Amino acid sequence: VIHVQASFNNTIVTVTDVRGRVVSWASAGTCGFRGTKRGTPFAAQTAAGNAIRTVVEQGMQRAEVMIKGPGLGRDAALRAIRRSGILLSFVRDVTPMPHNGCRPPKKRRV
RNA sequence: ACAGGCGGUGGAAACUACCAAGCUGGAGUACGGUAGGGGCAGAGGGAAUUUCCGGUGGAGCGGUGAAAUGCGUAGAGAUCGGA
Ligand SMILES: [Mg+2]
Repeated sequence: VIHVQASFNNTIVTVTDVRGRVVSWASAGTCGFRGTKRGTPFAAQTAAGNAIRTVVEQGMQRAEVMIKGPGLGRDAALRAIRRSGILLSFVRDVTPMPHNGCRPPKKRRV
């Protein structure tokens, strides 16, 4: 399984088995980016490549991607995962869905 | 003098009012149907978030017009499971 978390400030990529035990991970920050460059779609490509490249070597051709949240790199990360030597079954997005649960913050003025 | 005010007196009875009977168009009751987050009170339900418990794993996470404070190898964030 390949959990990916998209956002405007960073994109995280954690790999794990079906049982939920991580084997490796890497984000835009670990790759070398910092600040606003992390949220760019290009950083998601390079961040996804470094995390999955070690996994393709250790067998496990099967994979499932779990997208979580918005961002510019969520679509670019698919090109990184697709541009690889692995198949995949699910392309589902495990996003939260609050039914008017809590109070969000106030709107920004600037 | 007119106009106007007060009081008395004899007449007219539409209108306002009074008195005696009538009607139902306004209003209301009894019925028979009907929609709705009307209100009060008591039970039931799920996600989401937060904290704690552990497992996995190892360096960033998070934030900004840019940055830092801050959280983190005393194991964060992420990822399954549970209260
Ligand atoms: Mg008369």
